[PDB]
Amino acid sequence: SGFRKMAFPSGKVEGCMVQVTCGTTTLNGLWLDDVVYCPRHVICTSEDMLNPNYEDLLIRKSNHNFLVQAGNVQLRVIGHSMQNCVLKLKVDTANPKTPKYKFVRIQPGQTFSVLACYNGSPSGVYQCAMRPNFTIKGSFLNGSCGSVGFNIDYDCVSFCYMHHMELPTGVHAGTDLEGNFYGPFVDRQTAQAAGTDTTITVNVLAWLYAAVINGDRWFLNRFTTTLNDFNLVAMKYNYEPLTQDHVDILGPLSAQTGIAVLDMCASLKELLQNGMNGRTILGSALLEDEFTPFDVVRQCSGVTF
Amino acid sequence: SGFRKMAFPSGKVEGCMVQVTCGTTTLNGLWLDDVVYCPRHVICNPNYEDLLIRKSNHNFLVQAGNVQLRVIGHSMQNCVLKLKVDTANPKTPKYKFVRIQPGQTFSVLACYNGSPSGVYQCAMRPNFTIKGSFLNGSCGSVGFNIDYDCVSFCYMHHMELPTGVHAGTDLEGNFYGPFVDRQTAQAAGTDTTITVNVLAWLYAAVINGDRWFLNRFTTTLNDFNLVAMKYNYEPLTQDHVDILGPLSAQTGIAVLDMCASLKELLQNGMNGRTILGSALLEDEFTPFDVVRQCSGVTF
Ligand SMILES: CNC(=O)CN1C[C@@H](C(=O)Nc2cncc3ccccc23)c2cc(Cl)ccc2C1=O
Ligand SMILES: CNC(=O)CN1C[C@@H](C(=O)Nc2cncc3ccccc23)c2cc(Cl)ccc2C1=O
Ligand SMILES: [Cl-]
Ligand SMILES: [Cl-]
Repeated sequence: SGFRKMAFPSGKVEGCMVQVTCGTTTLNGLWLDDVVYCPRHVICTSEDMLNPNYEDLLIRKSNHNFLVQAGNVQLRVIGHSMQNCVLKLKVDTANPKTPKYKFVRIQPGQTFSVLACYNGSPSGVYQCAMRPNFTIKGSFLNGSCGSVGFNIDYDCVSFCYMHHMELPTGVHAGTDLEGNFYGPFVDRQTAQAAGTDTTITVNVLAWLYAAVINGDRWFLNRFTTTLNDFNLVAMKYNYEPLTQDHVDILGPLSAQTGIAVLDMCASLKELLQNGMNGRTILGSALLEDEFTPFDVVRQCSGVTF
Repeated sequence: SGFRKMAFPSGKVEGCMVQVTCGTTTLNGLWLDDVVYCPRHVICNPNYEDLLIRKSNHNFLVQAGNVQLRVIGHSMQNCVLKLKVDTANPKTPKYKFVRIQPGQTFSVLACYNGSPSGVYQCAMRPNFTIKGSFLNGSCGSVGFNIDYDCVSFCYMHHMELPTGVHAGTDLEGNFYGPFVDRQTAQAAGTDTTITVNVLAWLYAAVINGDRWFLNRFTTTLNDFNLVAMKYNYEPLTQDHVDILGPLSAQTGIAVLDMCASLKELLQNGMNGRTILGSALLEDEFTPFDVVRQCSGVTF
């Protein structure tokens, strides 16, 4: 019993965190095999940040300009290349602690663990979701750039995020491990703002099925809804549209609890209308949207209470 | 910016998790040097001296990854079983066994079959239970904090209570709370809110730019404690006020000044507003967690 925002064990990722220094800029890198991956803005000198020409800044650099530190050992840079917004530093030592891994690009609504690091040293781990506006509501301070997001289903680490910047609203933007940003963001200190955020509907529904599995049904009603009527109501509360794919994905949880997806949609419609009236669901007074259908199946029991 | 429930990096602890099997019971163990620590109920009103005397070393199967460790000795310390093994753990970190107080927080590495599956942050409730997330097979999962390079082990999971909350011991086998390690009529006591932690989280909201709950008023410690008793909040002591000094100095808001904001939130609610993305007053972040997350401390 119980339902926590659970992160994956960070050990496999801790053994990959290094410190990357270029002139006066220090940030974090990810050392996998003989390559260190880091945000390309490590070559920028703050003023450069307004309109940097990365190709022009990189051509002026040599291998020995990049200092890479793994614990108390300096790694020797023997090559460098840029791939989109990521700098790839070829080093002379393959990481002996390199886990089995993949680079995966995630979609909005997906969750992942974040290993927040400063000076190549991990300081904390937390659970996150890619928001529909492609930002993440993380906890990052100056020096956290290059911190990574990941999932560890089986013994394979899937790296999905690298931290690059904080927007004016306190939310965070970054890239996949191939250097492609999530969202319409640029690694430029230009006037950039996160788009209006929406609630991840499929995740709120998954969390409602998790509340039912843990023994709570106070929020259910005798009504059902069509998918169209549900979406017309949900859009008024700034909820993401629910698609037929989302309904399909909720099938296993619907079968485990005996509550049809559109019947759970009718409970959600009513929760949006009524609020909770002094009650909580899984210890929360708000509708939680940072647990996917897959996270609920992973954490919750296979036997409902 | 941002404020998350953050756990310590679990790597140093992952390298200590093993699977312990005795008879039909399988649970988790903590392998430090040449000793595996696990709940004594792995041998199961139980008489643990009588059950243990009937066991030999070869009755305990200890698995570290895909390698079997050979048990060469065993002893009991309170509610923990200590299995002497023939191999010292090469991944043994620098560590201490510490007993924590209610209100203190720690990270939990939840495991099943000696394999870590998740990490989360939680607090020792005033009623000595932890509101964790554990399923059958989680017994022997451990709680810890990290101070520089040193892991301080503070909790070992033993059982789930009928309300879904959890009970366990320190690493010396002494239970937190009035619990016993046996399936009997046991219940969690009435819980209270950790006042010093709610105040720390209010200072964290101020540091992050959330100030709507601030007011011009102050209060005495006595008047604040009379209001806290009415709302099932733990009494605030002079020690708690002293501990909040650094956060009070960083924000310019006196502790009793913040207490007058908390009294208003208790007597009037949030009125459709949130604090750090929450509609409830959060009590599982200590003053030290707030200073650590709003500073950038690494391990
Ligand atoms: C809040 N930002 C700033 O004051 C200046 N700034 C520096 C840098 C940046 O965001 N770093 C930071 C990353 N994460 C958390 C941060 C918390 C506080 C301060 C800086 C953080 C940056 C990088 C890129 Cl690729 C684009 C823009 C910027 C930028 O605007
Ligand atoms: C809810 N548990 C039960 O009905 C049976 N039960 C088994 C066992 C126990 O609580 N284990 C579990 C621990 N954590 C999560 C669990 C989720 C589900 C089931 C079992 C879990 C136990 C150990 C000790 Cl030392 C004392 C009593 C018991 C006990 O009563
Ligand atoms: Cl995805
Ligand atoms: Cl049910």
